[PDB]
Amino acid sequence: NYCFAGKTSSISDLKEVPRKNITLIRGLGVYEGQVSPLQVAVKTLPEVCSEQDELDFLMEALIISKFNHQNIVRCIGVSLQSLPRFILLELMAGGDLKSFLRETRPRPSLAMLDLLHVARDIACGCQYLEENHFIHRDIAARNCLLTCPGPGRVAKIGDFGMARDIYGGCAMLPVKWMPPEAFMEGIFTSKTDTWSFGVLLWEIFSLGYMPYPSKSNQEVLEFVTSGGRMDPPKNCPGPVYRIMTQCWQHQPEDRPNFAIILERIEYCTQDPDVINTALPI
Ligand SMILES: Cc1cc(-c2cccnc2)[nH]n1
Repeated sequence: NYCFAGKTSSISDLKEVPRKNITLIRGLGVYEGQVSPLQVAVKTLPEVCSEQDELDFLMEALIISKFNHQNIVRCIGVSLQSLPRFILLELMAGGDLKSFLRETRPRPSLAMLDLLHVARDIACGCQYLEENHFIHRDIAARNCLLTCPGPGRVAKIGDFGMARDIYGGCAMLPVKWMPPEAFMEGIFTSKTDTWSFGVLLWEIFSLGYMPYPSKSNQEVLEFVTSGGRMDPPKNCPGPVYRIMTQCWQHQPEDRPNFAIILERIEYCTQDPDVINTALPI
């Protein structure tokens, strides 16, 4: 039983796709697949798994199935009555955002406006999550996906494993994306995702760098709790960096909600001095 948006659902509400209709085409590093012919991504549950994994896999399907928003990956259905169990998801040809940013770093293509559109897309999905009282807890470039690599790309939130687990360790907590009250006190609110979004904004405008580059998790923990924050990414416009620093306010109630983040991102897309800024090679 999973609840969201004022309703409660169960494994039954999911759309079971008969296994015979599903064909795997590739590994994606998850598989590309066909459903008879719709092209999909296939998330597989290892047959070698515990019964916690089973519950976890099922809950992720229910979670994703109850979102209806263009910046959140669609769930096409499931194939749970055959082994290995499948979740069928929208196919995102552009791949994960972190890799796209690294592979697409300008070299001897990408402009500031393109980064702002990615930021806006994800902020729009986060707003929808906040409006529906869903806390993602793991907003980060590695969990975002792009429809296509070329122009006209749309970014969407593509993984919900963290929200499903707390619905798995200290050395596995995404400490570099978390605000103080989250890694000190275990408190998670919509303002937790606001902080993380600021880190994601830094990943975007650094073009896929690891946050707090030369620091370890514990060092970041002590840095952040002492009031330290990352410097601007190379060539980052001040209006964009100002969004990051607002997201990283020490007190959650001093951080903006996603309606205001979106507002400020759109104001950035309007500033020639911002969108005419050159990205570093
Ligand atoms: C859920 C999902 C994952 C993907 C994907 C990942 C990496 C490369 N290409 C596509 N598309 N859809």
